Amino acid sequence: GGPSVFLFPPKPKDTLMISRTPEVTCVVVDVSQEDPEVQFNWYVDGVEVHNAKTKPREEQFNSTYRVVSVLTVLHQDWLNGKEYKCKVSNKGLPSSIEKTISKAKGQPREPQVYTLPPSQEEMTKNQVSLTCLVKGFYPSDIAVEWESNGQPENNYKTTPPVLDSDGSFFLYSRLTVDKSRWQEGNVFSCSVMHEALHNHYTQKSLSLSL
Amino acid sequence: GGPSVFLFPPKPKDTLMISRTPEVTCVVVDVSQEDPEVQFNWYVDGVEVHNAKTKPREEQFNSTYRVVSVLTVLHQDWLNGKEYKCKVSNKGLPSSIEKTISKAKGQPREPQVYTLPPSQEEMTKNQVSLTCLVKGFYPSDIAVEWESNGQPENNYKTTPPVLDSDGSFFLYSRLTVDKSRWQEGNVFSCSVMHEALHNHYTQKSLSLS
Ligand SMILES: *[C@@H]1O[C@H](CO[C@@H]2O[C@@H](C)[C@@H](O)[C@@H](O)[C@@H]2O)[C@@H](O[C@@H]2O[C@H](CO)[C@@H](O[C@@H]3O[C@H](CO[C@H]4O[C@H](CO)[C@@H](O)[C@H](O)[C@@H]4O[C@@H]4O[C@H](CO)[C@@H](O)[C@H](O)[C@H]4NC(C)=O)[C@@H](O)[C@H](O[C@H]4O[C@H](CO)[C@@H](O)[C@H](O)[C@@H]4O[C@@H]4O[C@H](CO)[C@@H](O)[C@H](O)[C@H]4NC(C)=O)[C@@H]3O)[C@H](O)[C@H]2NC(C)=O)[C@H](O)[C@H]1NC(C)=O
Ligand SMILES: *[C@@H]1O[C@H](CO[C@@H]2O[C@@H](C)[C@@H](O)[C@@H](O)[C@@H]2O)[C@@H](O[C@@H]2O[C@H](CO)[C@@H](O[C@@H]3O[C@H](CO[C@H]4O[C@H](CO)[C@@H](O)[C@H](O)[C@@H]4O[C@@H]4O[C@H](CO)[C@@H](O)[C@H](O)[C@H]4NC(C)=O)[C@@H](O)[C@H](O[C@H]4O[C@H](CO)[C@@H](O)[C@H](O)[C@@H]4O[C@@H]4O[C@H](CO)[C@@H](O)[C@H](O)[C@H]4NC(C)=O)[C@@H]3O)[C@H](O)[C@H]2NC(C)=O)[C@H](O)[C@H]1NC(C)=O
Repeated sequence: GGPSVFLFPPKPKDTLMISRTPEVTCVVVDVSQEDPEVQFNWYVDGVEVHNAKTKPREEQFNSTYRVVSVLTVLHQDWLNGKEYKCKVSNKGLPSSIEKTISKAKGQPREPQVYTLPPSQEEMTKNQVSLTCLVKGFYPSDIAVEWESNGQPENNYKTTPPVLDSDGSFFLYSRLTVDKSRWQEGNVFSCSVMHEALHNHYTQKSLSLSL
Repeated sequence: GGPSVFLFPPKPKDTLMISRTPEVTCVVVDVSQEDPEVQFNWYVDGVEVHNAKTKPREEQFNSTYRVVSVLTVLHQDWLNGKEYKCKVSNKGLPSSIEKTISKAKGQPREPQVYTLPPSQEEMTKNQVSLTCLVKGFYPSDIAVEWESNGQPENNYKTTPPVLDSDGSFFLYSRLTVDKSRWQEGNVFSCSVMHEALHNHYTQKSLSLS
């Protein structure tokens, strides 16, 4: 049978701020004990690059090895659609496995970001939900966070992007907060990062209405 | 390589309504032309059963064959956590492939269902979004629909259930409607079917205040 290779894109937030470190990650599993040292060759639009960092093989609990190579990519290259190819081989043997990845193709579209207060029926509860609807975006690569008083909020979860009838994506993020903090008039903000937003970032706030 | 087998659970509405017919479905793909007859054996907690309906093989566009076998299950069996196993083989050959499925284990939890009107900032657009939040439920098997004035409303999309930090699930469903219908005061309703609701059903209405 032999090994399999999986090649993963950078995290959406990492490609949107040049101070962060976006990486493409090439993972080889089902490596055998006696397989020669696994080797990686990396290409960016077909041109070989040499700055990848490959980790020593690690045994998994199913009596196989896993080997990972990580390539730091230029933010602009990823966003401009360059193709990243990982070629996996074993030292001393001719055969290889290649995988390629790139950003999704298609005209990027800007998310529209709306915040929604708790339902009136939820106000009887000890905690309430603040909702951030993000829709109309493309590609589906996106990051959503919440904060209040300049500090990140902990207690939120965000749905995966869902494909809409017009070919763009939507999602919702739900922040749970104590009703007391909402009742006291604290302002909460949903932050969205996406390549089609001005400076790759927007924020919308909400708080209890007058 | 050889064939691949996928085993699918009953549809969520089907297990919650006794008048409905819940089924488990065993699907085999990548069956070659020259492969001997595909055979199914089915078990319920390890005991063989004999009431499955198997369709003849179907040629696919990619020049392979697909075979499907359908087992009708009892509502209570599924909801009580019984394990359904499909064993796929070929007449006269020794090997097999087995797949098992059952309802997720653990204490069921009632969905809380809340409707949310469109954002004021969205109200400048010609169509607006009506949102149904369903949260705190377990297991994740659930159905969500919308209607208005007694008739189904079709222009909605629902997120997959999302695992929350307390071990339950939540999702949102978004119904898109013309601004005018919302402003005329029509009442829309989100309906939710889940095993941990009374009568396995609840609905919450939404309209312009
Ligand atoms: C022996 O064990 C190893 C290691 O497993 C670990 O140890 C064992 C003992 C157990 O304890 C495990 O529980 C434990 O995790 C096994 O290695 C696994 O091998 C399987 C395949 O056999 C790989 O499956 C793939 O998984 C990827 C997604 O992988 C991410 O998500 C996993 C959780 O869901 C997570 O575990 C992974 O590590 C990985 O996590 C990501 O990592 C990156 C990089 O580090 C990181 O940046 C991300 O943030 C992180 N993400 C998350 C969510 O955590 C999945 O994508 C693959 O599915 C594709 O391919 C399938 C074909 O195999 C296909 O059916 C799918 O549909 C999908 O197909 C793709 O679909 C797109 C969309 O249409 C299409 O465009 C593509 O073309 C298409 N691609 C292909 C190829 O078809 C796949 O399911 C595991 O990743 C791997 N685990 C690890 C940790 O490496 C090994 O199998 C065991 N061996 C035996 C013999 O049992
Ligand atoms: C030749 O063609 C056939 C036919 O395909 C059709 O024709 C071609 C030409 C294309 O146009 C296709 O688009 C077209 O559909 C090909 O057959 C396909 O083969 C692939 C495998 O390569 C199968 O993929 C699996 O899909 C299931 C989900 O399948 C449902 O949803 C599909 C839409 O995505 C839909 O097409 C299917 O019909 C099926 O629909 C369900 O049907 C049942 C009853 O029929 C119904 O009750 C459901 O409501 C309905 N659902 C929907 C949404 O409509 C997917 O789940 C599989 O992923 C699992 O396994 C992967 C590999 O093993 C693994 O990597 C994944 O991570 C995942 O793993 C599972 O994860 C869950 C939780 O995450 C866990 O609980 C499980 O334990 C775990 N399982 C395992 C084993 O790990 C998988 O991706 C297609 O279904 C199949 N299509 C059909 C119609 O049967 C064939 O591949 C072609 N051959 C070649 C050589 O190309």
